Amino acid sequence: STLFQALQAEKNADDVSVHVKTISTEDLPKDGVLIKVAYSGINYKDGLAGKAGGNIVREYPLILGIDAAGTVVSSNDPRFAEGDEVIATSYELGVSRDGGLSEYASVPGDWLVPLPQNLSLKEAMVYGTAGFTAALSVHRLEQNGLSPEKGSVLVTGATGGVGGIAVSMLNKRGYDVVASTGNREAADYLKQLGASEVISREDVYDGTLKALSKQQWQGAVDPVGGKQLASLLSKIQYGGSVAVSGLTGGGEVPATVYPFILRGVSLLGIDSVYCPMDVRAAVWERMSSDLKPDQLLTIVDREVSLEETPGALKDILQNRIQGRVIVKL
Amino acid sequence: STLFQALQAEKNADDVSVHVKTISTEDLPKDGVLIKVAYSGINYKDGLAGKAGGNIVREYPLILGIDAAGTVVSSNDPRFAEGDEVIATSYELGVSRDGGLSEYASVPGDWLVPLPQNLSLKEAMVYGTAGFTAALSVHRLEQNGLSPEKGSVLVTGATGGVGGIAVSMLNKRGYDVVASTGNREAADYLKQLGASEVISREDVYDGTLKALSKQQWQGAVDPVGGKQLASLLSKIQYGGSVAVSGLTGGGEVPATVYPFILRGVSLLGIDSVYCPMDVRAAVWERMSSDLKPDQLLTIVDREVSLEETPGALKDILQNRIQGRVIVKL
Amino acid sequence: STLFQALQAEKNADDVSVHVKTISTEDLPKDGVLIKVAYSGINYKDGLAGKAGGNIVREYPLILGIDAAGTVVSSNDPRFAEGDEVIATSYELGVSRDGGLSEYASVPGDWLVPLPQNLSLKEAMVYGTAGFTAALSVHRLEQNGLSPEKGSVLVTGATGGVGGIAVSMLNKRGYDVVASTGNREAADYLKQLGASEVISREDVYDGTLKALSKQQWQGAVDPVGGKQLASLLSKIQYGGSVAVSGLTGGGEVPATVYPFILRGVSLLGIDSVYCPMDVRAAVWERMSSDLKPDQLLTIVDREVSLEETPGALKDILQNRIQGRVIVKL
Amino acid sequence: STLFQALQAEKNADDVSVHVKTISTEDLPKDGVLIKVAYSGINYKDGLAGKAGGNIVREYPLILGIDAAGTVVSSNDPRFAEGDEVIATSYELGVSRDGGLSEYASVPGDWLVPLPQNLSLKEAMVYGTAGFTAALSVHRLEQNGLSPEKGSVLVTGATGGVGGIAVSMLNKRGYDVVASTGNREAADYLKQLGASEVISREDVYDGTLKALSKQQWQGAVDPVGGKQLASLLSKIQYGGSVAVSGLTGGGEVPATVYPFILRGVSLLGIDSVYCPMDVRAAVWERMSSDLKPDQLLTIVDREVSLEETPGALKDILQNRIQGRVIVKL
Amino acid sequence: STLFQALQAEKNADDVSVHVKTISTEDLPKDGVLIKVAYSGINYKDGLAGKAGGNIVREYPLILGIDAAGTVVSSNDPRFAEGDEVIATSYELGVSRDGGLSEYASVPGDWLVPLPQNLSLKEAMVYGTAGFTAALSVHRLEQNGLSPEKGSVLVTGATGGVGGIAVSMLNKRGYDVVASTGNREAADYLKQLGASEVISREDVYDGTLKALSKQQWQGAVDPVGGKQLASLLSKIQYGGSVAVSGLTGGGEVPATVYPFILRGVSLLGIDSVYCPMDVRAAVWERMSSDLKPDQLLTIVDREVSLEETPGALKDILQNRIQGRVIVKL
Amino acid sequence: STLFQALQAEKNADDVSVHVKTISTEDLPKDGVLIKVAYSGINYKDGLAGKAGGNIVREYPLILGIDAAGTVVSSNDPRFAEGDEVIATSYELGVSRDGGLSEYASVPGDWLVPLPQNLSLKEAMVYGTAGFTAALSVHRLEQNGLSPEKGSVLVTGATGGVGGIAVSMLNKRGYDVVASTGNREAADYLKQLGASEVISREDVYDGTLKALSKQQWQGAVDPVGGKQLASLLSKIQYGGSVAVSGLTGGGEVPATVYPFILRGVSLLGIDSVYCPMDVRAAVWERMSSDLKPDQLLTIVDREVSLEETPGALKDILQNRIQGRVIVKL
Repeated sequence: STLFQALQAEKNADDVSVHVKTISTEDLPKDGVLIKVAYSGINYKDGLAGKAGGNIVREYPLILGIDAAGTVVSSNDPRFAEGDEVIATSYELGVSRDGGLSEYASVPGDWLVPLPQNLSLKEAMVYGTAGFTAALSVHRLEQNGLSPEKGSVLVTGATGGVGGIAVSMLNKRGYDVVASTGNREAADYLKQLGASEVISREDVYDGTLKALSKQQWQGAVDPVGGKQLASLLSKIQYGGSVAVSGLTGGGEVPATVYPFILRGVSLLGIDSVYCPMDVRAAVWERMSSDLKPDQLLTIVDREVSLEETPGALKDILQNRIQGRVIVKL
Repeated sequence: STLFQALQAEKNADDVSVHVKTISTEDLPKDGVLIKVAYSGINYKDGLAGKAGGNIVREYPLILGIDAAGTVVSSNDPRFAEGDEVIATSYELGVSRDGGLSEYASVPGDWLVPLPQNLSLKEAMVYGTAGFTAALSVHRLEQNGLSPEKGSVLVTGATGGVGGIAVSMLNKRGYDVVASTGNREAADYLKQLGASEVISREDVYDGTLKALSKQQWQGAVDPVGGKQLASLLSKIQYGGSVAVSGLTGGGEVPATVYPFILRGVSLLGIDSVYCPMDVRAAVWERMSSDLKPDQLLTIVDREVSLEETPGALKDILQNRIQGRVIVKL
Repeated sequence: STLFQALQAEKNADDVSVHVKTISTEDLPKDGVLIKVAYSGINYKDGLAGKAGGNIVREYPLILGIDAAGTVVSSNDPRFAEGDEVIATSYELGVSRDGGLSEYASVPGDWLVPLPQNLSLKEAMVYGTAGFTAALSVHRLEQNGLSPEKGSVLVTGATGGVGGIAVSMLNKRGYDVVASTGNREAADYLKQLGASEVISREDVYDGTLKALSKQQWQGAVDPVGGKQLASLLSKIQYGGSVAVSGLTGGGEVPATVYPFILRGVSLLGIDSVYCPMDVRAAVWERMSSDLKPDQLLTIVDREVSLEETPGALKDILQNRIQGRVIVKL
Repeated sequence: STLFQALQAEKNADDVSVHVKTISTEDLPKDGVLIKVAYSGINYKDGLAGKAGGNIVREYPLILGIDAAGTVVSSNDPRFAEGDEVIATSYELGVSRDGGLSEYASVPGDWLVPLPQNLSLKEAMVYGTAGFTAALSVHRLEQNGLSPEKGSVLVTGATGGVGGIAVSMLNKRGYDVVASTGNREAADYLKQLGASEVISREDVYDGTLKALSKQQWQGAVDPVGGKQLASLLSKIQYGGSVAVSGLTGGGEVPATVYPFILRGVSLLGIDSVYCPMDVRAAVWERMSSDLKPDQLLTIVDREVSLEETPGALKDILQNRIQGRVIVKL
Repeated sequence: STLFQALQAEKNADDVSVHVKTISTEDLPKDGVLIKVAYSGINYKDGLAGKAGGNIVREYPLILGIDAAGTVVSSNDPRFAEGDEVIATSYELGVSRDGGLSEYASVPGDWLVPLPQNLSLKEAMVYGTAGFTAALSVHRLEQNGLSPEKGSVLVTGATGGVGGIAVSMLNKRGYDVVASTGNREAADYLKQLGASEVISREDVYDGTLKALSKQQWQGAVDPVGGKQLASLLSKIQYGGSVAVSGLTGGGEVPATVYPFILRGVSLLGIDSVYCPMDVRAAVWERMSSDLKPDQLLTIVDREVSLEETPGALKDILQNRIQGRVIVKL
Repeated sequence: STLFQALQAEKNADDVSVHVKTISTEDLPKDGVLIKVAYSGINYKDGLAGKAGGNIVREYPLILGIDAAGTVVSSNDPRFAEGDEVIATSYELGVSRDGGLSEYASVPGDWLVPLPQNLSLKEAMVYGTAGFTAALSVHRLEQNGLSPEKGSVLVTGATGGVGGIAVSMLNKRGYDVVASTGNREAADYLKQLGASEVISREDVYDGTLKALSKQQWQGAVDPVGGKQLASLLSKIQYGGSVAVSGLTGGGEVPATVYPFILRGVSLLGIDSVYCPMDVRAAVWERMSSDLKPDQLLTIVDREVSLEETPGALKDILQNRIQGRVIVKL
């Protein structure tokens, strides 16, 4: 039916390759809605998909992806019509099914999110999965008591994907943001995203940890897990909460029971991969209103092309990239 | 200005009093609202307030408490009138200031909750902090997605104060409850409190640990923290949550980030001590309707009586109480 | 088109007499929707409309009424349809426009309420205005914070039209109701309406009058008004409310500012004559559910024919009816 | 420790003094949160707590106050955290327990409200009791129908603490505000604050009482009380409301039942002292959005230090203040 | 009392004439509230009223209208006070009872809506009945799904009154509007109103009709309904709706059933004549905020005077009007 | 893996066959969630999918289906765990994708709905699609004004799955239901399902056609609309609503615009195939509460088994099936 470029990862023995192959429309999962991808996605999980030892993908070959945002061309699904702008993120995409890093994508109607009126196709990808994860985290924390005045809100691993955006959204909602990173010299760019304060990894965790510490924060959007979350928990304000998104040193969390039962703190698991659609559609409205930051264009490091995509996959992973990479198809 | 039987704790030497003395109204702290207690409990926290330095009471002649319900006799407080029935619970009662359990108590107006309409004073102290802790637990899990079709809800430490009632409230709300205990024998009592099933402590955790296990429960009310809690977070279904309220079974929780960030589960700290007035009111309101189980009295391991107090302040501390013990006066 | 009987009020020099004549539907008002009236409406305001010096009817041949319920026979306005069961009450009915002591009445569609599903036509007029007044007072009191548990509710002139139903509506709701009247045999009649205790007119005013008194109530449904309002206002609990409605008891009310400003009580005027259609229908709804008292028919003193109506229009007024007289057309 | 400068009132047998005395932390009651006061406040109630036989201060050396905004500085209340910004108002402050006309105070935790995000500490006190009372008035009126289109709203006592502010709140929401005052001269000022029309005292009450006058406001905010409020009551549109809060120009209100029963009007009591935490905190949120007037600094008569306060508590009384008097620490 | 001007329609033996007559307030229906009309309104249903065989006005005397907005001059009706601004529209006005084209109208207090705060009288009548019909139409779409992301919205008959206001309002909500009218270059005016796109009659419907077409829209506001409308229903996104309010394109609609049962589209009937006060007032609120377009006054063709009203009543009736003609008085 | 029985449509030659078969697990679509099916019906759509030129199934060797209520036997998708009861209906099941006339099915997760707490797998299926479709018809009517009280409500085709059910359900909500059929001598079946009046099709249409008819209903659930719906549309009360859904009756609906623009009635299309998971889950919630009629199983004509299944497939079509037919598995 029509030929185009895609970014296809594949295994020869023990080893993951990744190159822009040229592919026909008839080859795609037939059974989704046919999308022409406007924009992009380069995400940490895509990098892992692209590399042996990543533990994301299980049979190759597979077109890489996880995030895409384009226009419906061809529907068999009455819910969607030609011309509709949609976002196709999460679920199986980019993991066990053809993904977004490609002109054209077939994805199930039941994962399409109708593009919010006040985000363009490219703003939707400046956001992507990180970004959704961030917005998701402020939504969960908000339904557990968070409000801009119960005190100051902590973003760990700011600077990374999720953290960088959460900094900005919190800041558009009017919370006081404290961002922590290991990289000095990131202070300026975190402030421009909205942080009114910048602290170190070490200001959040040092020598191990106790059950309860002086109250410092109220809540945290937390993309980094491990011993450091354990710590932070004990510095969270009464009734406060924490939203976890990542591992980044520490699958283990040696936590106590104390911040929980004495200070009423909650820890909210956040997974964007299977979030159900209604909540998904609601978080996206938000990301285009309530939570749409004034920078935003500032969180983009580079807009690269489908061609230039193997190299940018090698660059997150080797974290040589501040902010976000969108791909323009 | 009469005289009455409070229960008082003294540090004589270093081994801690617990004796049914006799006190003056003028000795009550003259800044409260005087209430004539009809009833009380008998909560674990009350047991430790009574032991050999159990890390609750730090100043030293003290009337034990935390739970009381009775009638205003005298208020300097525009907001309560003589004759009002009230509940007085939490906050400093029975920890840094004189407590329930003592016909006569002088509680600030701020901590008082009017007795809701469908609950008698006996019902109120049959619930106690134990039943307000379990109620706030359900209240809390409900704000995080909890719902009875979602799948069964585990109540851990069932039998105890908090678990015993949690099983009831769960069952009243129509969920399928799954109760754990340390003893065989329980079972019929748990089945008739509302359990639709009884499993042992080892079926929750003996296995010791594992990042993710098979999904078994929509969520849990867990009054028994410890390793046991770290194990159950791994058996919670997707977007499920767990409400920790107590410490039985250990301070430490060795958790992994992985049910949080891959399964979207949440873990919610439940503290009944400083919960805000509105939510306290709201939770009593539910406790008298919504969560009011038809058993109710079933949770009573007979009523006791002031003089009779040392006795139970003793059992508690060695779970030889099955459910709860109120105090008439 | 038809003849029918109505109870009409005639004046000449200056007596005003009230006889059942025979009208035709052709000399009903032609603008309104035509309605076969089923039941009643004997009210104290009709007694007044009936009598020189009543100061109710402005101008004089006029069919007495104010309340009516029946079935739309012939509508020239889309909103109502031959068959529809509907209530007609207040506004101009029975005051400056032909009312419903008549079988047939021509009312504007703007003023009919559809008959609630769980309330028959007889029940609607068993309530009437005196009912709708009482339900409104409850509705206005609850918007100002009233709730079954903030302390007892007083109903003055219980036995009256309004205090009767009000006593039963509050009790249907759960509130502890305390009723006051002038007569000493009414105790049981009033228990039997739902009163929890019964008190003299003097138990509320005797004492004549202090700025602030011992708090006793929470709030009141008051159809009596007068100096006794001024006293009742000062026995209201913190933030309680009172609903006014009548003056059977005086018009001057020597209030002082102290209960309002130091204790946050409020005085709500109930007028049903001009109450907005949206609230009218909300209250009729409550009147057919959550305010519908089990007792209800036990407030009917006597059904009467149109024939016996002059009979009874002299009987309210002569204040010799206990409860409500309903008229079957 | 350290030491700091309070404005303490003392009784010299009958003299009742008030002097800037130096006390120590160690002095302040020992059960609250230690707060460093930043700002002010001079209310009329505070003049009184100064003046002998003013009838407000209980027994009699205490630090005057009633209002304070400032910083939690250490706490044994888990609810608050060194650092947090808070507002301390009402309840016993500055009446039976030390107030905030002083650097340092110890308020209990249950009375503290977290400073809203879009108010500074100084803006908190620019309002004070006066402004909380204004905004609680509006909030209760709006709870009883008031809406900006249902006609003009009167505010009596404009140029006082409460009236002044209320004008500009009422205007901030879009109401058409009619402001009344005792002295000419102030029209310009009242309009800057956002009054649409300025009338005198005699325009409200000159003519002196009648039971129903010609309809003229919809509703009022009323600082003033006595027979004026009686007059003005008979001038309120169908279904409108008046909220009273002061007793300037008399504690007695010679009302009639007739605006209430015939026009459906309500009169609501505003107590600021003990209004519950709930509404208190919802009302301060409104005072930072919704009710935050663009002027707001226009109301500030001057800013004053702790020493010139003694001057100020004598001025507040026998009227001299136009607007509000802010104390800085 | 007074003499004033009014565009009255007379019919003698056979014709329907229409001119400015002098009339006196002693002739205006004696039952409703008296209003000194400030404005308008030229509606199509107005043209039919003042036209031989137009078949609206049943009986001639009458003074034409359907819309007006003005200032209460005197009232017997407690709900209205000499001075209020109000809008008076629909019900029997300009159809079977004296309407709004005059100084002076007498309208039943049950039909006045008070002017919302953000609408001047002029603006209320720029909108008028046809204006109210657009808001009401969107309001009902929005009750059936319609939301801006979900696709673009069509507006037939753009160019008239209803369609042109519909186009603005939808745009101010941020819909993508597709305005469709047959007056060909008119094009840029539809663009001043907020249309994103502009198509013609043939592109809605041409020759023919098919049960389902290619999906194109999502929703339509439809003042033109007829064969053109069966055509449009086959063209609407899954779960869309159309809000019909007019013939124009004629009154038969041969529709299938497939868009309804297969595609879940809905068709909403819009009547602004008898819509309840309730919704009416909610919709005038929207009109005055939410749905209030920036280029309101760009819909005003011309502002005529009562004199030059006869010419304009000809003018609608034949596609001579681009927008609306307002009348000033 | 294991193997099992299922009813399967093949088209050997050109005739379309339908026999019970032995399939294997390994032969189910392998990305769905694996449900062991407990029950199925029986829908018209299921009659057609297994009759040539029936025109539902486009590609044959399908498992027929469309409804299924089952148990997660093990899943690849983290949002379901084994033992979860679930309902699987609509979307592609049994039109495009193997359906529930099988023991065993592999429904994708996105389409599953947890079985509600107060329904049994048997119940879910007593309901199935046509049932869901009645449920959703009520949901939508209720979204458009339908309340018990606004008059009585029709249900055409009162004998099949959808209409039979909508009758029991409407009446469960308190509506005065009118049932219409052309099967005289069924009167009792209906009244027993809850019809309060029964009438012949001829009563609804017959009379051939007219634009505005005497108003008889308020609304109609119409499962059988066509030229009769057009008639019906002319007899709905002001603001009334009709819910479509079906098609015997003809697909052609030659309507007018007049019930729509003069009486403000509405046509709402009902489609159960693609309704969002959202609304769909919440409709299932009603179906087990709000709309769960006492009758229910009174609508099971008979419980059949897989074998008997082909004959049932043949029996719907010629109306020999009065209620609904379930299928044990």
